[PDB]
Amino acid sequence: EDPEVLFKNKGCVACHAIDTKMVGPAYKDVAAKFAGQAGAEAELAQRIKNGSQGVWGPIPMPPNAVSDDEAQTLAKWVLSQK
Ligand code: HEM
Repeated sequence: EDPEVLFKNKGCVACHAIDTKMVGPAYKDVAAKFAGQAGAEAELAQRIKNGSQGVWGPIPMPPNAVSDDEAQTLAKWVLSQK
């Protein structure tokens, strides 16, 4: 599926933007941190699906209603925002 349509449909848009921080980090900042680190895509994909806490602040990203292939698509698109 298309990452931009997922970004809207799966509700990511409620907590994230690409250039500014809302509830969670901006995607440009995430892409900048995970730069070109080996294995980042798989690691972000897991956090998108199962939830995250502590990396960008004290408040959690709740687990998302995405499938594994959807999470990978989204992770890859977030990383391309750098
Ligand atoms: C929609 C499915 C969605 C995506 C995609 C997404 C991605 C995402 C990334 C890539 C991170 C960074 C994870 C890390 O660096 O390893 C991240 C972080 C947070 N998110 Fe998110 N996110 C999506 C959806 C949502 C929703 C709906 C919310 C708001 C309820 C939310 C919130 C957060 C928060 C907060 C973080 C920071 C977690 C941290 O460790 O500090 N996200 N998200």
